[PDB]
Amino acid sequence: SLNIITVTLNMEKYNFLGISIVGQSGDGGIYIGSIMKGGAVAADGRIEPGDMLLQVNEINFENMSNDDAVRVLREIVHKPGPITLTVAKS
Ligand SMILES: CS(=O)(=O)Nc1ccc(F)cc1C(=O)O
Repeated sequence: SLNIITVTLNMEKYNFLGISIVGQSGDGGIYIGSIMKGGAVAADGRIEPGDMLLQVNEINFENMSNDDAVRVLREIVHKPGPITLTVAKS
């Protein structure tokens, strides 16, 4: 059942992850609701809608509000450098 992958995106060629996130959390969780064309995530191809977002760049997402998750993602994406996401596959 459990299928967890860690992927690193070098954000050299992209300005945004190109994801929407829904829900919050050992009940519930933060999920990829949608993936947008021209984003780093779509280009990489490994992360899909329905994947649960666990960790971004050693910041844990498992017990975090959706509001705070959006803030953190905006903060991370706006600064230069590779982004490492750990997700649980659907
Ligand atoms: C568009 S952003 O720079 O604010 N980054 C994001 C923030 C929240 C989110 F769910 C996704 C992104 C993104 O880079 O796609």
